[PDB]
Parts: sequence; structure tokens; C-alpha cells
Amino acid sequence: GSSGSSGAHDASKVRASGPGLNASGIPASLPVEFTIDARDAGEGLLTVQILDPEGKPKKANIRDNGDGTYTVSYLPDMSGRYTITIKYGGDEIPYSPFRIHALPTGDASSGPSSG
Repeated sequence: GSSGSSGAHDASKVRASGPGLNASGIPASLPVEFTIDARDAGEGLLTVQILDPEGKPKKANIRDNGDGTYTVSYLPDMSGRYTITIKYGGDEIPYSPFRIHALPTGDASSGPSSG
């Protein structure tokens, strides 16, 4: 809709760093978690969404650090290009969508096992 909150927040002030946000490629079938260091990201609520390389909604977890940052963990069961959409109080960061690649690590312990 035309009408919008237009609060006092800036997603551009959100920094994305960690293994989960590895541009070089992360090992699929393994629990990975990144860290969103945002100080002046605004007085809103951070949101994270991951869509498998097939086009389906995944399960992601978000934690509050309080030290001006945040932490998120997820387990990319499937492999390929994952679409991670990060929005702040209704403002998609200038980095999203985050194009991440998941490489198959063949055998993976303490992870997703189907039989």
C-alpha cells in the first residue's frame, strides 16, 4: 500500500558478517549461523527469511544480543543458491537479497539424516 510506517530506521546501517552469510559458499547439511551487527539500524524489529534453492520457505532462528547486534542460525538441508531476505522494521537492507551458495559436504555428522 501507498501508506507506510516511515519510522526512524535505516537498514543501510545493518552489517552482515559470518559463516551463514559466506559468499564463497557454505557447507550444506550443516547448522550455520551468522551475525547482524547493527547499531543504528533503527528502533524496529529485525526479520530474516531463507528460501531453499527450490523455491520454498525454510526455518530460521533469530537471537537478540542487545549489544547493538544480532545472531541468526539455520540449517540448509538442501544445496544450491539460497535466497536470504533480511528486512528491518520494514526496510530491506541494501545487501539483500543475500545470494548464498551451499556446497555439498558429502558426509556430515551431527546434522540432517534421512533414512
